[PDB]
Amino acid sequence: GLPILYFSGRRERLLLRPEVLAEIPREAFTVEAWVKPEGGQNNPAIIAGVFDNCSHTVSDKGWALGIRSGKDKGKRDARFFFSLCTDRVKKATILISHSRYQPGTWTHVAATYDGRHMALYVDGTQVASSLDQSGPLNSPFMASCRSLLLGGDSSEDGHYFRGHLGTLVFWSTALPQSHFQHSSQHSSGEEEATDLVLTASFEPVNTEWVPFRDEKYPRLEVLQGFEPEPEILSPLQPPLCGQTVCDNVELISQYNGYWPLRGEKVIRYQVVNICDDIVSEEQIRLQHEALNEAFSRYNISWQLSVHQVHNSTLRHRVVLVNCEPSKIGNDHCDPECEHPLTGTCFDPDSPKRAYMSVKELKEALQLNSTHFLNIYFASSVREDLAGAATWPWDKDAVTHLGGIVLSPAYYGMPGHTDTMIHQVGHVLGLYHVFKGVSERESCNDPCKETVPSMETGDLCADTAPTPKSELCREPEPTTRFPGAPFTNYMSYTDDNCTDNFTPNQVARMHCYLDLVYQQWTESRKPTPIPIPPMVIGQTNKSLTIHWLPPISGVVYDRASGSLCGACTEDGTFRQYVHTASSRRVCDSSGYWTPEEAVGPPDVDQPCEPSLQAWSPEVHLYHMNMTVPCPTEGCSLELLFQHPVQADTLTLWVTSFFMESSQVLFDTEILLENKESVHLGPLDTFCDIPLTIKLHVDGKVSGVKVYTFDERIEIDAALLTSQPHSPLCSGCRPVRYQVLRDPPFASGLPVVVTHSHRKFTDVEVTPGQMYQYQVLAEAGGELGEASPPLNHIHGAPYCGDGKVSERLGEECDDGDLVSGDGCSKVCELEEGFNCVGEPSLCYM
Ligand SMILES: *[C@@H]1O[C@H](CO)[C@@H](O[C@@H]2O[C@H](CO)[C@@H](O)[C@H](O)[C@H]2NC(C)=O)[C@H](O)[C@H]1NC(C)=O
Ligand SMILES: *[C@@H]1O[C@H](CO)[C@@H](O)[C@H](O)[C@H]1NC(C)=O
Ligand SMILES: [Ca+2]
Ligand SMILES: [Ca+2]
Ligand SMILES: [Zn+2]
Repeated sequence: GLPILYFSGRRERLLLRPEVLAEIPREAFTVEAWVKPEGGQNNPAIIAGVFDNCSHTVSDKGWALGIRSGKDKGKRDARFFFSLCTDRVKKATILISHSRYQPGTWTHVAATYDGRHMALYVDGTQVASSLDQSGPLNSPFMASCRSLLLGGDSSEDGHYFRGHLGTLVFWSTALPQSHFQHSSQHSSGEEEATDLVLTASFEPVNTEWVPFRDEKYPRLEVLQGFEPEPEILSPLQPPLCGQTVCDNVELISQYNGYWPLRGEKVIRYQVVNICDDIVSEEQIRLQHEALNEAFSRYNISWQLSVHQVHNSTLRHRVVLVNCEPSKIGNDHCDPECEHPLTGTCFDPDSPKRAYMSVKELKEALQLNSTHFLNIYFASSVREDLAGAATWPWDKDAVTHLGGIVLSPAYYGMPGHTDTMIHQVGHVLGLYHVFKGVSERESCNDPCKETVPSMETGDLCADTAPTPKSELCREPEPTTRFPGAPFTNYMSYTDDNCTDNFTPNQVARMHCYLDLVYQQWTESRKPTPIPIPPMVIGQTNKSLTIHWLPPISGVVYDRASGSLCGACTEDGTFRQYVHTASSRRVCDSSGYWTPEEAVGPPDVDQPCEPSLQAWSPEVHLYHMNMTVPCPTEGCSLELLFQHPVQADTLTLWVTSFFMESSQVLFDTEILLENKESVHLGPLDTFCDIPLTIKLHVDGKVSGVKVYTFDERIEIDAALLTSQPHSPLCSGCRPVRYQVLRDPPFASGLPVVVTHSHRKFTDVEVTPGQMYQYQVLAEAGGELGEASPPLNHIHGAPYCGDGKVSERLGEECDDGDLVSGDGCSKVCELEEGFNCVGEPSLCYM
């Protein structure tokens, strides 16, 4: 086990005992540490640093390694930093990393300084270097006035570090860059024995370290067994204009190319019958036939399920889309509520009112939205607003609040069956063909579709850019629009000529059916592995192939009604907020309601004002009455459905205005059948999710965030349970099956039952071609095969430590992790200059 020092920001500052170390390096040094930071640390947080001891005033002299945030930004863009200030140069010189740190990821942060060349490395890649400082750090005469601290700063401001510190190593000379990539391989070399000044152990803390100024000892943790190696493949983050992993160019291309990834899917959709004991049976039958005819050519058929609601109470009320009962009486003209019945019982607070909102109908019905696509019938006042649909990337895609709302008069009637097809396409992740030219904000909008592209507009190349036009002809020049797709189902053109979905849109329809709506289909086969396996290691006798998990992300045998969907491969249990509340006046307008802090995060642009996050202060129609937070502070009580021994808690605070560090005045973790534990004020960044490791002796069932800030916005919150939580005890992990171009021994696929997604093959002969395919089988129902990895044994490949101009590689850093100087496609990034066969990128 590796001892670890967790600093919680709760007054834990260590100091080096004088007896342990004879003298701190003065001329040259090399400080390296495995630091696992957590979201929302102090602005100039220090993980370690040598500071003046004799001087009692502010002591920026010496050096400090940690995390710093840009002054011009302050609230966001926090990057690893290393600030050194010798007695010669008046101003401290700060090396700042190139990327904002990743909380929860073990990062090997190192920094060397020998004479003048001071360099800062992250995970072995030199992310900064400078020569501003020169000469020895300080005169030896006052060398006794320099002392080393961990997770703190000498100043009284208390620059506390929040996160884990695994190991700390201190040399007296700047080690070569190649050491850091091979820090675990340079195991106490004989030649550098005299240079190894310090090697912190941390198992006994009292033996080597003493708390600074009565502050408590930082918590001591021990790793039970060897931890999994750091992930070698970076996640497929969505593009700038995308919103999901199915908007990525690589996965989209794989779905367009590999036709098994567009197989026969049979969706299930539910229809809430609306007819006197409005929507008759003929409407349902005709609409179902039209839907099947318009969607079966794309290997998507639909099964009809009609849910008859014999509640006359809901039968009589007019259901209005987006017209909440509380909107009436706001001194403004609301287009959604210009109904005769909204201005015989028009009182919103009456149990027998004749008008209702579709949200209320959804909440009252609470239909099974986990296995069905529910269709609702709300009569919208607007004649042009036929209906609405829920995005896959919205928090309510599969919950009872999701589905399609369609006007009864436009459902199943001849000449109007294509509106439901449009809305269903909206459900399955399809934007409007006029996205980027009609639905564009400004001329600088990246999503603007000037040329057929997979990253702008509706994220489809086949769909040419066209303005929103009702004519079934190429629009007039407003930029020209040749070959406008007025025949596409996702255009505002009438039924008579919108007929087809382009292959790109069909690939999208299938990608989002596998990703989010897997449960809707009747297939028990787990979703398909999105990207083909890639080779991460090769020898003269063995080949190692790594593969991503199923696109849906479910790594367990998904049984209907079970919790296996949210269980990680090691038994962890991740769950978002299930309920919310606020002791401030619960605004009835429906905006910034506690339900906005429920489910997965929704804020598209973090750290800017948004309508998808809870917020106390924001009142639209009361400008003079700027209600401030009470003395007790505005509170948000997020309740999680299932109590579990919490491992971690994450708050998505995506906005705030108070420049003080006390935006979160307190964070009271609520246990079950026990008292609540207060965690005191915590710092947070608007762009990063604040993270807290829960050291609590009980089952956490909620969190009560107290805030003195009026404009703070909590977009969502997540609770991660202890590994091997019981909630997933009955769940069965998903195994994997691998097939090769030649049949394996006996010809059967190899069964990889592990959870780190790696397979080693020893039956490979040099010079032969092999085709690797992977299935994530579960429960005996074998899934779909992955796209084929074609590799000739011995051939060069990315992430093999050898640059090859033959294959177009530039920086083959030896790993498939992007951002570490070179991309996973073995391509030089901006500002990086990777040199040497084991490429060592640098700014
Ligand atoms: C729809 O699914 C069918 C399978 O039922 C796919 O069919 C194959 O099509 C490819 C070309 O795309 C051919 O090379 C194969 O020989 C076909 N096989 C069979 C069994 O038909 C079809 O490609 C899919 N198309 C879409 C748009 O989803
Ligand atoms: C959704 O329908 C399936 C199919 O029978 C059922 O097993 C499941 O329990 C339903 N959802 C809920 C939340 O009950
Ligand atoms: Ca939200
Ligand atoms: Ca290579
Ligand atoms: Zn639309």
